[PDB]
Amino acid sequence: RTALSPGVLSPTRPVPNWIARPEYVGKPAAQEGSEPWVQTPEVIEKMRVAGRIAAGALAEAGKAVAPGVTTDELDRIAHEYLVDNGAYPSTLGYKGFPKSCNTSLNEVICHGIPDSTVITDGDIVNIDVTAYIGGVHGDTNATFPAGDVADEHRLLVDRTREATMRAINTVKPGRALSVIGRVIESYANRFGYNVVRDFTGHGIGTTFHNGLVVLHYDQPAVETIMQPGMTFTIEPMINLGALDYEIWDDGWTVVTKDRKWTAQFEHTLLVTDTGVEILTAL
Ligand code: MET
Ligand SMILES: [Cl-]
Ligand SMILES: [Co+2]
Ligand SMILES: [Co+2]
Ligand code: NA
Repeated sequence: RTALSPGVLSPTRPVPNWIARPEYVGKPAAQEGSEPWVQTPEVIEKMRVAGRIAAGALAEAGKAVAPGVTTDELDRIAHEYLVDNGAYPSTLGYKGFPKSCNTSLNEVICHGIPDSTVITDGDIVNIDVTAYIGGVHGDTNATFPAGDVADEHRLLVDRTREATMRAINTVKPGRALSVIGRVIESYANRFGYNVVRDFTGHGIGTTFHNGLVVLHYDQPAVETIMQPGMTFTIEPMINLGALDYEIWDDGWTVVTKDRKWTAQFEHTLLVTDTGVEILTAL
């Protein structure tokens, strides 16, 4: 299997005018990074809607992953599901991003752009979908096997899913946020994998990325304590090889320098009065 290189994009996909756009669409930048981390009950309930829709789009696009399918096609499918459900694809026009989801194959860590790239037998394909509806965002991602995937890569996918779920299970009010990355890194190390450091989870709500950072490695110097009504993502990227990476000239696609493959899963979470709720649930 060759290393990937950039392909070419299809034209911007339309969205019905009556689906509300985020404030940033049609601007070079968004207004974000200073929003309260704790959401109102109003916003939380709206985030359940957005999260369900994003989860559905993810699942629909996932079902389409097969050898010979292009990553643009996956984007068409995600896009159409969002629009059929009255949601806007948050990534479309975000910081100029040209598509409605991110599609990251093999050595791509994250933020791949859907394009002419053809899925080859044996690939692993992350699809990352964010829905904006009712003035709020819901963000989820999963890595899917395409055709006859090697056991090594099947296990990498399955263990990254399980790392993510284990971390989710530790979310609790009154507990340090740092527990999340402790758990992920412990589980990744169990199976000799390496957790990506420079890319993190994030607070999300009325804005796509607020100032809250969720580390996916063990960093106990973080003092933040989880509180009820906080909303954020857990989205670890887990590598078979070294952490070193490059960013392509598109400014988005992040790739391992050694070209070994890497998997990711993501949910949007709520800290409740006593525990957690996965908002991006089918
Ligand atoms: C083009 S922005 C993609 C952002 C991504 N969905 C995230 O989880 O942050
Ligand atoms: Cl890193
Ligand atoms: Co995402
Ligand atoms: Co995210
Ligand atoms: Na990857």
